[PDB]
Amino acid sequence: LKENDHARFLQTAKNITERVSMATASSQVLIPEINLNDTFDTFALDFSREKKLLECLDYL
Repeated sequence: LKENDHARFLQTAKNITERVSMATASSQVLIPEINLNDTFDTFALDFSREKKLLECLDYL
């Protein structure tokens, strides 16, 4: 369903988690080792939270 509303909203949610991945990738902090996984995870996660609030609605 590619429209002039939903499509734009999607491009955003993706551009959010897509921009972070590219950044972290360069920093070289997206692989396991000792305590990096916990960092990358908590990193992307937080980002996603913002994506949802943008794409769809939420309570908290």
